Amino acid sequence: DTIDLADGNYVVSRGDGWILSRQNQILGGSVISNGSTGIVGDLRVNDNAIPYYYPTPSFNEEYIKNNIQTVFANFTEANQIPIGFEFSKTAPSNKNLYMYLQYTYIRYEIIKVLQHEIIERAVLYVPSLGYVKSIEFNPGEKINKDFYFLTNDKCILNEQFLYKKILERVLPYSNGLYVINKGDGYIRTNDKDLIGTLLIEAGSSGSIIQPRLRNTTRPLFTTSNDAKFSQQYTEERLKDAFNVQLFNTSTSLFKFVEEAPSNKNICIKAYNTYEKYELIDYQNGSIVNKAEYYLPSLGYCEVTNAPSPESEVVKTQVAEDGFIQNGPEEEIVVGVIDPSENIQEINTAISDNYTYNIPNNPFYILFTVNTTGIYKINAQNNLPSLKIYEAIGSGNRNFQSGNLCDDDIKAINYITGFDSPNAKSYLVVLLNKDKNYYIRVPQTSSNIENQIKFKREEGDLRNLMNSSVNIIDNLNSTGAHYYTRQSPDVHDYISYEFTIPGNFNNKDTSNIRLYTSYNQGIGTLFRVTETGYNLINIQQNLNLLNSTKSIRLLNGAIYILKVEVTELNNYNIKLHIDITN
Amino acid sequence: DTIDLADGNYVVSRGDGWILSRQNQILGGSVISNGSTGIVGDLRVNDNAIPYYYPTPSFNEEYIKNNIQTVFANFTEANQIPIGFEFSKTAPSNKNLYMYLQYTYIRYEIIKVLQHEIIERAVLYVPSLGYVKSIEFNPGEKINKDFYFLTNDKCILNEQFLYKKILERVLPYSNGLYVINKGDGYIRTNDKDLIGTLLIEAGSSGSIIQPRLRNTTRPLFTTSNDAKFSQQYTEERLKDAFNVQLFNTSTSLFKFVEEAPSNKNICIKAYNTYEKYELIDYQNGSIVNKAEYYLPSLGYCEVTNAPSPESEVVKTQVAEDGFIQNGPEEEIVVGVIDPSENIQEINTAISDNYTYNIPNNPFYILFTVNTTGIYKINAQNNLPSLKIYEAIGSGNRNFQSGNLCDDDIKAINYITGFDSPNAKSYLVVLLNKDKNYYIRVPQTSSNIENQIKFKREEGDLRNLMNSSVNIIDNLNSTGAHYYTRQSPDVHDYISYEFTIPGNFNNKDTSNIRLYTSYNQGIGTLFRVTETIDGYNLINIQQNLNLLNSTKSIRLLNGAIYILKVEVTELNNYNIKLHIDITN
Amino acid sequence: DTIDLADGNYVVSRGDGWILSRQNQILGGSVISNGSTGIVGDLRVNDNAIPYYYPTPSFNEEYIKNNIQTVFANFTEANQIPIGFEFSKTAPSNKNLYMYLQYTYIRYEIIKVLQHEIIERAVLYVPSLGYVKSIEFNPGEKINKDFYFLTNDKCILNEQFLYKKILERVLPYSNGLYVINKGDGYIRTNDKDLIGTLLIEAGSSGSIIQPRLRNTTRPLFTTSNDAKFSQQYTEERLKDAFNVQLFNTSTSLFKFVEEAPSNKNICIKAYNTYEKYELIDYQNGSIVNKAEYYLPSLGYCEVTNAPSPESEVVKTQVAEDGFIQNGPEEEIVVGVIDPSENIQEINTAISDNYTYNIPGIVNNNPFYILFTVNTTGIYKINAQNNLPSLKIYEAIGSGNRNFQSGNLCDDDIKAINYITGFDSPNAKSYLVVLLNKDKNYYIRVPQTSSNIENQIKFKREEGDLRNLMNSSVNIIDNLNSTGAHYYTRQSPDVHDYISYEFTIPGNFNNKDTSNIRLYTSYNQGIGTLFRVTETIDGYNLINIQQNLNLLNSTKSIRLLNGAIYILKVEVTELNNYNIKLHIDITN
Ligand SMILES: CC(=O)N[C@H]1[C@H]([C@H](O)[C@H](O)CO)O[C@@](O)(C(=O)O)C[C@@H]1O
Repeated sequence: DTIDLADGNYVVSRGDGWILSRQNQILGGSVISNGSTGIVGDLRVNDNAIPYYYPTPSFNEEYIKNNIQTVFANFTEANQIPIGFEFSKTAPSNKNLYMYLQYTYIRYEIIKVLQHEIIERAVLYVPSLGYVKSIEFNPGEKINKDFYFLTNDKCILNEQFLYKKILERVLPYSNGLYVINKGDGYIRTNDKDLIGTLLIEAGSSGSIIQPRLRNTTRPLFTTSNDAKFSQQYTEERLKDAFNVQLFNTSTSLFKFVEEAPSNKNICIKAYNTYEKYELIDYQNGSIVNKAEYYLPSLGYCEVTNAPSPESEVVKTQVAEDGFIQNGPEEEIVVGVIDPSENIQEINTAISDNYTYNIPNNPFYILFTVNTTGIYKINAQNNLPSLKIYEAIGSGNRNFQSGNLCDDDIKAINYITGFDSPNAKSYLVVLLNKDKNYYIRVPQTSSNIENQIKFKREEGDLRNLMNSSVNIIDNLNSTGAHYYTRQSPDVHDYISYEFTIPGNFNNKDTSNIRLYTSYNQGIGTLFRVTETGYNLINIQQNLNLLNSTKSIRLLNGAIYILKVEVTELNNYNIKLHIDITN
Repeated sequence: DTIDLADGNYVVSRGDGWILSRQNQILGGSVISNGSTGIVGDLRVNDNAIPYYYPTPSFNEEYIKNNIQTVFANFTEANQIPIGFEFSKTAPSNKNLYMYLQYTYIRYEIIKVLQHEIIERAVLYVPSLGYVKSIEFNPGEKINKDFYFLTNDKCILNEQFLYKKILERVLPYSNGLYVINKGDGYIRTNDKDLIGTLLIEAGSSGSIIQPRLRNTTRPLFTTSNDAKFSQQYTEERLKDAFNVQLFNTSTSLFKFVEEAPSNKNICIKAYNTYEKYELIDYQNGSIVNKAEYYLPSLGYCEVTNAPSPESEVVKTQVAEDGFIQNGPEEEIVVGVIDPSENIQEINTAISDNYTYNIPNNPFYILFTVNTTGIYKINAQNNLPSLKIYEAIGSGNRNFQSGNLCDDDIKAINYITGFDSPNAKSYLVVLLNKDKNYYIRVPQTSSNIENQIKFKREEGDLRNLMNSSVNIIDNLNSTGAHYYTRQSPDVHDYISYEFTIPGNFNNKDTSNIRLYTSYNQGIGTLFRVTETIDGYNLINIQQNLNLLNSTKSIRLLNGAIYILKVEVTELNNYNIKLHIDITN
Repeated sequence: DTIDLADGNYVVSRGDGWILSRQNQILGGSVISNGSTGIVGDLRVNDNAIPYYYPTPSFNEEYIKNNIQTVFANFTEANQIPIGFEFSKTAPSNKNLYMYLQYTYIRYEIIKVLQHEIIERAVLYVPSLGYVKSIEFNPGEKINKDFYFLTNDKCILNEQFLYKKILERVLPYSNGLYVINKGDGYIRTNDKDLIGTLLIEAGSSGSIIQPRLRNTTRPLFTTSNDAKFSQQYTEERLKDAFNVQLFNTSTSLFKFVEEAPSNKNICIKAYNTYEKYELIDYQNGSIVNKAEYYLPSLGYCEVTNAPSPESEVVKTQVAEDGFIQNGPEEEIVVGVIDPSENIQEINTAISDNYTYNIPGIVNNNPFYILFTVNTTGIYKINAQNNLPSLKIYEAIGSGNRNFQSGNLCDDDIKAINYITGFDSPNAKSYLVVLLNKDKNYYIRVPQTSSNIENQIKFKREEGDLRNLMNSSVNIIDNLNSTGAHYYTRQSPDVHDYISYEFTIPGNFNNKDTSNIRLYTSYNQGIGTLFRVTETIDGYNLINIQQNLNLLNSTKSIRLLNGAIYILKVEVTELNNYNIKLHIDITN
């Protein structure tokens, strides 16, 4: 026939809901009477789900299968999983109803177009779901032959003609591993995840069913790097983040049931779905490795008013390969222990003071504290810089007074600390007694003993709460200095402890310009009196971006500036300490 | 007791719905509360489908079993296939309900009658489905013992007493095969296909379930001739006709659900059903072989207001073996390719002209045409007579411009042609471009070369469409002539081409009386005037009504005429045209 | 925290309905739209029925498991049997709904308390059922993280705190065996038979399902003596009584469906249940042997308003082990043939007379005689000289099936309704009983230390003896003089009869009398007194006193010396297992 398409070969979906010549009653039917309900159903499986190919000299079976499976639903992978369906009809209160069952199919075609004419067409019918036809009858009644017997193939829904030409944001995340739940109800384009379509006539019911007769599910997986982020590695990380236990099996049942009102015909399309997880290796403000894992989920059901079988068919082009999300928007970001980095434990709940010895690759220390309190945590001479995380949902399970219970959690929430191994720093942090925490100690280039010290702070240092504290040690006589670190998020703090150059006579003073380069924030500056440490507040509410303001500070005296980020413009925060006469 | 039955031994069904003394609560029950619905059910199979025999000296267990199974439902056969049932009850807001399950049974009996007295009685209870009784209750409430505990066997339905004394049409079809769908919802007499009955209490619901826990179905099959129509051959024929694929298995579930109103108890009975196919080998007006295939189908359920468990029991004799149809009237006739006959193909679509060389036995030629048109199809000198069929549902699938696509259809509607050795004919038929067709060439007795000629007709010959034209030769100058052929069906056509005797001079005539003997029909008469691209037809008389017609008409000597007959009344398998000449 | 408990180790149930940190969405969810219904559920078995242990030095996995399973539901045994659950939600017109599935757990704890402080806690999450949360959303719209993601474990129901400290009526029945159905819907205390709990969101539906993927059930049995009443013996008694066949399997399906109103969330608790059977050996007024047999049944569904999860947790001691009946009140008492006693049969239906000869040895064992009669009527039945005393029972449900004119049909029924007769080694009596032609009866002859030849006589009675229908008649034969006399027998039940045939002392001359005081001691009854006259036409009971109120009656009557009277007693107040009749004779 005639067609407005450039010359070439096209794969075509003509839609679901096709029934086949002559094959109407081959499954039998039911006779119900007098207000009773009949429910007839079936299960599309291996042996009753036979595709029927109608090839042509240019388009053989193989060519057809390949071109259809490339663009449309892969019916070979789909056909080992039993999918059920059922229809319900109620008989009138003084009449008999005859209902019979027929398999439906999707019609695919391969067409050759020369000069706006289709000069060859191959057809493939792919098993889909089913259709019930019923009629009310009395003894005697002559019923039209066509109720029982179809002379020519046809669609019980509206036909389609969907074709394809055949050819030939600052993320201030700490460095580490993240698993992100990006939400549910993902399907692929072009009906690749279509289970099937039922036509549910007025005052009847219809169901599409996943009964888990087999448990097999089919996850979808891609990776920027199969050496680091293999499928198995990605599954282990999903396990660490969300305790996903089953990847390619499920016992979880789903089905969709639709009762069509009086005087309305309904179309129910049912789809397989996935829940989309991202596994990212995040370093220095960028994605270094990324894997996508589409976990098999529990379906999507589209209900439309059933259009005419007869309305005109609009030739439409297929979408690009890809995914459509039909579930709600969602982004859950969960850090995970890097399994290449070993976990050491402190079994004693920390009291007031504790010292952990370190005989080397990065590793974690798991620990808890006896009483909620602010803690200073540092290595010896403040090297290396540490990070600390919360084990997520820890501390709600097993407990023992004065000791650690490892409740086995590798989902971690970053609190504070830099990925600057060789920067001097100490952490100051509020630690809740009913949680477990991880210290991360980075890669050291050393032979020496090192120690992590934990000290409950009950003094002024408390006012540096939830802060890493950088120790500046290279303040020259005058001139400009900058210190670049990973920026904390908005409302999160970073702190700098520095000695003004020169000898202390309590009289000699230098001018100090404290400003940031990219990010806005609030500074609180404090004189250190060295009791622990006493902090005298000497400048509040400083506003740091590009600030020109100047303050005079005592030579050889020690100060700490606390910075609350307020504007996150850049992954990095760069503090300047410029000193003059 | 007294009974009005002649002396002898009888098997009796006293019906379904029997419940057994003391065994009320041995399956347990459910307690539901405060708006919740409880659903209790079971599955009748193997171990819980063990009958209870109660023999007497004259009637042992083998004798009870055999006599019961010969006349009523075979309970051994049916035990294999799990049948399910369930009952649903909703507790009212803020009350508690108790619902308990009991199996029901069919009670069979063997009785010996003498001088109108039952002197001996054996009993068999065959497990059927089950029954749930419910009661609302308050804490500490006294319940009647009879609610919980039955002291004597009884029927919860009306009893039956169905007994048996123990001893000691013109088919105008072309020769070939036909499968016929005679409809759905068939059952055997005497409750042989009864699945079961539920009593459903007011304000509750009940279901009978075929869950396909095993897939086995049981077709019923008869044949006149297992040599030719075996079961397997009959099944392949069904496959050819309707693409039937599964004969003794099914994944198709069926279930019946009934909700009793507030004000009455309901009875639901459910039956296994069959769809009935007839396969016939039809030759020269008679059925020569015939098999019946009863394909397992998806059930029948009958819903009655529950009769009173104390209404009058009327003694009734068992019906003859047979089938009742509870589905709607249906007759679908599908011709099928005879598998013993080979298929050849013309691979190029026919346009204006084609000559097919015949490579003997009957065979088919599968072919298509390029553009819907009228075709004249004949063999050399019109011998032998050919037939032509439509492949049903062909042409809607694969297509290639100018060529045949075989969509492998063996289901055929006859269009026209004769089974008639020695009778010269040619076909004139409307062929649609989006169908394939089968020519059938019959058994030929000669070893000379023959060709099938195909010709697109653009002119008058189009007036003969959907008919075969019998060539009649050598009418004599005076008196009676007649020709018997297979009758077309009502509204189909047969044609005759005949030459008036005598020399053509465009003037001399003879008086021609045209009539049929048995069947009624309408005759259109054409005079043939011949050109070198084929015949011109002059319609000289329409609506001649042919049965024993006395009308005559003067026709030109030496001239060729064609009579096209539309059959209007099919009284005889054959039609007989008379040509009686006077003047 | 601080805790008002005494020192020691405790097992604690913190309730069903716990959901776990982070795992909320790992089974997937469903998106439904427009009018459609989504039904999401699962099946709790082996791989997804694995517990999560969080142990401590003092409380290891095995200690936790064992101490929990002792007091609370045994999840290891219940782990084999698939229990199904499903939730159903209907998306409104022109809207989309997302609904996701999460497993629920019972949270159990072992705690060490010292000085009103919990100093150690181990935790066990046992897989229970599941929970489906749903939300309305628009395509492209965000939902808050807390809908999707739980940071800390919590209970979606109200929590509980149920702890246990860990430590390292006259029965007027004839002598014989009885199986008693005490009713249905029994569960054990402390949620030992809890199948699971569903929180059902407003406007949705939830269902708990026993689909019998496995057929196994688990009866509960306890006996006072395993030598007499073993489990096998008790089951065989249940078979005799109610024809119970399957004790530890079932193909019987049950499921509960609960639809929550538009307005409130609902909580459904499903339980396995049992039917309580008592097997007793009853002798001279006392239960001498007893078994209890809890036969697995078809469950119990309790529907309650979903209590707030933020509800005040009140620390409560567990109940003692035992049972709670949720089904309706029921007591069905079925006598059973004692299998230690032999059954003889009279194969011919009895007509108007029959004699059945009984042999004697030094020590005759008790035995039964199964028989039937040809004509409905009243029968007199006794041994020779009315010794020993006999009992008669009806075979329950007999006579409804196989039949052969004139013969007994043994329809094999060991379930028996006591009609009348005494267990009294020393009492002479005969029986007077309405027998139905369409029924089998059993006579029980007791153990007799006699070795004499005896016979059981059966006689159809059409005269006055019918006034005594359904009683035993005690032959008193020691009224040898003036003086106090009493006679202790098993009391009939209320509205049943006991009779007494007695001869006044002295020579008969139709004139002489002595004074007779008739009364009972413990039970009230109504007496009818007849003179027995034996004339040419035959025998007659002459009614001489009616509606005599016997309990401590001070009425006295003059009765003829050497004449025979019969006192029929209808028991009206069953105060005592025995009825004590006095016959005090003065001049
Ligand atoms: C001897 C007498 O007058 N009465 C006695 C009776 C009878 O001898 C028997 O019961 C007859 O069967 O026996 C008793 O045990 C009793 O029944 O309480 C004690 C009572 O003193």
